[PDB]
Amino acid sequence: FLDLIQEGNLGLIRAVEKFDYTKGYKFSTYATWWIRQAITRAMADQARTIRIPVHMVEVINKLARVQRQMLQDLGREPTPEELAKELDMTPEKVIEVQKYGREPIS
DNA sequence: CAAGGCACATGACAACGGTGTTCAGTGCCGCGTTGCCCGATACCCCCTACCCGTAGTTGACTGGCATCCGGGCGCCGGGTCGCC
Repeated sequence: FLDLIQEGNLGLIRAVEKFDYTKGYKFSTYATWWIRQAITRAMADQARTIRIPVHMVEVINKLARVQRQMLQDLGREPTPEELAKELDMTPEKVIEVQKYGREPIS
């Protein structure tokens, strides 16, 4: 949590370096975008021991959330081809990404 | 009866007979050391579907997350507070 706070501070100094009053709004609408950017980058870059690249990271999170949506809607484990279709990828890429998203066990 | 004269054979005389030798040359016909001619395989070339790093996303959206117990003992040791 506290490292996330520091990374948000980093995004804040970045955003205020790139803010001007020309925008006809408050700070809270401009800075928050860059804070979100910095936190997302940190969570994608230094979260996993076996580091994944950013593109694969968003692949993992998209797969996880859409799979959770499938479970919520259908209430059953969807067929691999079904998940492949909602993702539009192939089943081979599906098993690949599923294996790439594990965590080390101590 | 003795001396001098002619036959046949005889001491050597070389040169053929015939065979097995000295060099020597060159092969004859068995064993070896390196010429082919290829054929494959390692090393250059171009680009391209994808991997990986970076840049933005304008209503606003301003303090988490705690912990929480049935040891239990026992001592050391020092710190803090009390005494005065």
